[PDB]
Amino acid sequence: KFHALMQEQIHNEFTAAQQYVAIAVYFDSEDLPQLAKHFYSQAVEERNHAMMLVQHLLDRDLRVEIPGVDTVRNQFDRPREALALALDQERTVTDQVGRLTAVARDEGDFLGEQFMQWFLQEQIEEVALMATLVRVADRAGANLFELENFVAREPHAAGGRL
Amino acid sequence: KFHALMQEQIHNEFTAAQQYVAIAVYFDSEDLPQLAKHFYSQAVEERNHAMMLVQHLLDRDLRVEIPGVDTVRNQFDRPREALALALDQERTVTDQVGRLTAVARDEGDFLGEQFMQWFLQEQIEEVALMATLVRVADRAGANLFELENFVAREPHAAGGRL
Amino acid sequence: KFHALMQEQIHNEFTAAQQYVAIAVYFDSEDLPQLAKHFYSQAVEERNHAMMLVQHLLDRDLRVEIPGVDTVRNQFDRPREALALALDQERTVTDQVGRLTAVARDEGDFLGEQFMQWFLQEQIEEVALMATLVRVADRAGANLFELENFVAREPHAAGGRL
Amino acid sequence: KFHALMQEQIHNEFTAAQQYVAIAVYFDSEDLPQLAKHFYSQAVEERNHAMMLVQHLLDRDLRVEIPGVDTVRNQFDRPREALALALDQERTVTDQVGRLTAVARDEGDFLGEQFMQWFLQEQIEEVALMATLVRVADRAGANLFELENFVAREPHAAGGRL
Amino acid sequence: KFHALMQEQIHNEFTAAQQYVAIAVYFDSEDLPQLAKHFYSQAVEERNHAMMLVQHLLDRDLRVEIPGVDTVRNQFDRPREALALALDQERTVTDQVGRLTAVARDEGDFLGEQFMQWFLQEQIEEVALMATLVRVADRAGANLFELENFVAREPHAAGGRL
Amino acid sequence: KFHALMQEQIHNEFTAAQQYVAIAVYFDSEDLPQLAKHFYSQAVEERNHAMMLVQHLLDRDLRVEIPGVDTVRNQFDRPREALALALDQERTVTDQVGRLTAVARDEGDFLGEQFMQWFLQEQIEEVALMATLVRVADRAGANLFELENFVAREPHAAGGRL
Repeated sequence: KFHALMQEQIHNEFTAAQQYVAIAVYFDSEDLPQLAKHFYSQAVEERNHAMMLVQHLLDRDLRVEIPGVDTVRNQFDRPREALALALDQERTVTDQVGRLTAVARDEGDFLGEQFMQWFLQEQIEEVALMATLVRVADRAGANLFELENFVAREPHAAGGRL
Repeated sequence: KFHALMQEQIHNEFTAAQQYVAIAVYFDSEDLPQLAKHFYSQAVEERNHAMMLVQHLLDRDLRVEIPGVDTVRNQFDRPREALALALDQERTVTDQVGRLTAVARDEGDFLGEQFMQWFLQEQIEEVALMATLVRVADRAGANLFELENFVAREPHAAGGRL
Repeated sequence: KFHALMQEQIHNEFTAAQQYVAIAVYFDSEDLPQLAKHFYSQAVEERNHAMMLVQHLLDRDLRVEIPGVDTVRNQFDRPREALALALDQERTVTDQVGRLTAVARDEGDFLGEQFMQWFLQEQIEEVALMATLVRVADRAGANLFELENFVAREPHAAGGRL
Repeated sequence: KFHALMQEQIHNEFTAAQQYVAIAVYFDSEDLPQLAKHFYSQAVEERNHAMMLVQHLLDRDLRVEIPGVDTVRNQFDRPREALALALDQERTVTDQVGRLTAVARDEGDFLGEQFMQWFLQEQIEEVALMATLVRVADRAGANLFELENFVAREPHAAGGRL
Repeated sequence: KFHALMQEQIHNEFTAAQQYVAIAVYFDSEDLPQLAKHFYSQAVEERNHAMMLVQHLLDRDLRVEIPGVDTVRNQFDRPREALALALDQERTVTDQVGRLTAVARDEGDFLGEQFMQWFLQEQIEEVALMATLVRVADRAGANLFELENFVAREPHAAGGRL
Repeated sequence: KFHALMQEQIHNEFTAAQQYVAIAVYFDSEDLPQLAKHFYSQAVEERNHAMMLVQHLLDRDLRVEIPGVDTVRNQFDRPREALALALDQERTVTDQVGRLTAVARDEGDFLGEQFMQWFLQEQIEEVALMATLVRVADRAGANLFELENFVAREPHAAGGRL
């Protein structure tokens, strides 16, 4: 039952990651190379997370499946609104991850519970950063050059990390 | 109109790549580390291909979209059957790529035509290899150890290559 | 009371470790150098675990005792059966470790609870590996050479690590 | 509400840290360079802990405040009595940290819960050492030279460490 | 009597230093990493000053005490107002230091008088800098990016420096 | 028949080694790091000896078994009494080893006789040292600091040494 929720999380993460590529590609086309570079990177790290969940099920000889990925959002009024979706998403992932921890606790699946511990910390950091990008984006008017300057200056995964 | 077909190919490639992860994870769970390591790699290179198509539309200031990904196959009777799907898939991708070339030629889109040239050559090699893995898999009975030994011994993409 | 269960675990781990030596020496006599080398190593790492528990009680100025060790199994019908005992044992250790975590949680011993967290993760990996050795051993008939090739290719502790 | 208790802990830790400086300065004046050097260091590491708490609230975009610091003890009958206060203090900090863990658990604040995990382990070690200094101090009569010989021989922080 | 005033200065300096941390943490939460980094550093150097005074009393075998620290200001309307408090504070510290020099002169405490000489020079520089940060902050509108770029581009102490 | 006595010696040595861990852990808890460090090491070297015996039977294709280990002593009135047990133990091991040599001589087992030769020499040295630690321990009153200063200043094994 925590197993079923973990599978679903693999799906969520693959989706989340795809959404990042979409966001990265959006920035790339808006000639925001720095933001783009970052979210290209961000998408890869999210893929890593997925593969870490895959790996956990593998290690526990539980059934695992590589899911499809939902359509993701490709059109944005402006860079800030994209950064917003990214923060909003990371906040959601944090919820999902919290819930997994809860379920594992309830089922007294101690292995699952500790395995989620790292993810919780990672989420604190991902949210912290998306939040910062949004604030700084707000501070920079349609002066995206400022946003771009700012970005420029400031468990085992199945397959490897990349 | 070649533009539309190129978008659809971005979707195909992201799908194809996902299917590789599925195959990789399958091998990984069957304790076939060498096969698995390879297809994990294979899936990343396919992702690269997708991103190369993304990059092409970017460079031409044509609309581009990061698609969702179809469900992919996760269960196989045996390693050979998975290798089969991979060959079968790469053959299909070759078709799609040929068809893109044809459409570009027909529309006299000389930029699109030349951009596809590299992909044609890549497909020759990808198919050549999947084909080899299938033959060798056939030669090795249920003696997968032999298959494993064998594997062990023998354009700008948006984001970068991995 | 979690203290009592921790002492007992020190005993279990020393025992587990001894059983590995036994398994290692069995392989060694069967002219399975690779398997043997690994389980000699495996036994040392288990000893390390014991000493990590010793160290925890030391750091908490709680009474600790170096136990004796129960007789362990020395005769096996065949390599596979040995690897089996090893998996079976690591599964048991995981139980013990989970139960410790539970007891500490119940007693609201927050120090004990966190200290166990590492051990949970380690067990996920030890089990994952013994399981893999068993599957591969199954795949290899009485063709132990294949088993051997495969193995060849693929908290603070009191007194330190080894 | 765990947030409130966390703020209060930042205050506690700054206080604790200051008390160490006091202890270090005491030793310094007693011409106990080794003990002094150590507690100067100890005070810095405590400051680090405070800044790690500051950093956690920062990362979670929760309100954080740099508190004042209570008067700390400056006069001691003799080195042993200072070392005593230090052990007694570290034991108290351990309580506070446990309590935080408890509250986070109760409120099901999974992020706070995991973030506290490191601090629990650190406290095991700080207490272990203060306890050792007291025992050895006891063993050394007013023969402080022996105490001195002994000492000589044997999460992100807002700002950095030092 | 200069001794009494020196003790009080130890208190002032510890307080001043704490106020810097507050200012640093404020900037940090406003996503002004450069300003923050600098004032984190600034707070450490102020701590150093305190410890230098501690050391002076130590060297003269005069009674010294590690004081508590007053509450410091944590909320600011905007970065400029914080920089203001910082300048204002350093000017005050300069007064205190001057007054110490005066008292020592009056008491004909030649040792205290010379020991203060270094602190006078340091204050000239600290004030010079806080003043510069304020002017530049004025010049930069709510364009804090400019303030940030600017900062980015442009005796013995008890325990040691840090 | 010398073969039976050799097996029993493997048991003795594993026991002896465990007893050293006990002694090491005792010292560790008494805050005698140097003594502890040494006997941790000493226990490993004893384990080595056991494994050297295992190796001899392995090399001679004689049946060998990894034994359990008897309870060992964990409580001591004071450091000297522990050092005593250690000397007393090594003297006992020397007897056992002599007796093995004798039996091999009687049975005219020339291979066993020579293999024992090294162990005789090693015992001369182990006893020589335990004896020295006892004398020095006697010389040092309850002044253990002196004991500690002193310690600080002054065949194939199945699986390898440590």
